Amino acid sequence: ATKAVCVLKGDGPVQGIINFEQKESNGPVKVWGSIKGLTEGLHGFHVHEFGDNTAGCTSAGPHFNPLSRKHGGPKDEERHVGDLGNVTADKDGVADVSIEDSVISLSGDHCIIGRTLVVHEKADDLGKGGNEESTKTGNAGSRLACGVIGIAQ
Amino acid sequence: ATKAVCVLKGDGPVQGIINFEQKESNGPVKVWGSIKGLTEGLHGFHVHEFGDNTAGCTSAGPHFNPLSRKHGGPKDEERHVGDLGNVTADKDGVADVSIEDSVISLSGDHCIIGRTLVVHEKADDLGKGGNEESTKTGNAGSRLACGVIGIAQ
Ligand SMILES: [Cu+]
Ligand SMILES: [Cu+]
Ligand SMILES: [Zn+2]
Ligand SMILES: [Zn+2]
Repeated sequence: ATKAVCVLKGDGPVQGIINFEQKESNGPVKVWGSIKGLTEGLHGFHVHEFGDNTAGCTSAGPHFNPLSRKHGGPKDEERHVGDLGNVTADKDGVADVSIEDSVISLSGDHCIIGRTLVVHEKADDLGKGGNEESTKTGNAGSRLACGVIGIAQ
Repeated sequence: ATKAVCVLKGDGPVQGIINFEQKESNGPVKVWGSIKGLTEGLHGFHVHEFGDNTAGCTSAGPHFNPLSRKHGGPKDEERHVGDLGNVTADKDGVADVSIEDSVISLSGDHCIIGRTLVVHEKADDLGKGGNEESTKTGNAGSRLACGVIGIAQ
């Protein structure tokens, strides 16, 4: 069924292609692809509200959050729609992303097409950091690369 | 009002920012902004089907055509939904765009969000070129710059 794709680019070396596949209407979405040029280890990874790159990744806005909840990890009921948790880069700085999520969608109210995928400087603390920033952004730091999510075939 | 935005970029100097605004879901869309780095004269300007920039503008596919019609000008009844005609660059290579269109939409089963806006090498002959290429692409030639159309605040 629906497919989407996103090319990640930023001001530094981080870049990559992420694919989205949703076989059934409001079934789970498979998210996979490769991002390079990352530091080894965990990096926050979220869908942000606006597909606006006019000021690089800053104009993407906050995490996509149509239900007005607090930040969390993807396994949590209390999360943003766009909270996809972390991706892990290996010792050569490559993240072979492989996620399945059933809260994002490629259609309807939780649709992420037209919005911005962002990969971050640091790990997402999944809302467990005990400060207000943790339940807003997970303390994942700056936006290293981003791309608008587009319809694919 | 629904709003969208597109940052156009390519392998050459052509780049620009195009805004979209649609006050009513069943009303027209206003399209405006600027593109620079163009030769003076007319340049084809269309929404292509896929918001896939993995091969630059090449992976965007053909003009967005959900109703399976021939290529035309924006004011023709026979047109692709993606056909927005020509933009005009001045002698400084700058095209100031201001279009209103009532066939494209920012919502509904056939909206253009998540698709790719493309500005071309040559003029679009609006499907009146008298050859099979004309009723496919308008003879507008290569794709100089493009971007995925994203949701804006
Ligand atoms: Cu983020
Ligand atoms: Cu085109
Ligand atoms: Zn979040
Ligand atoms: Zn066309």
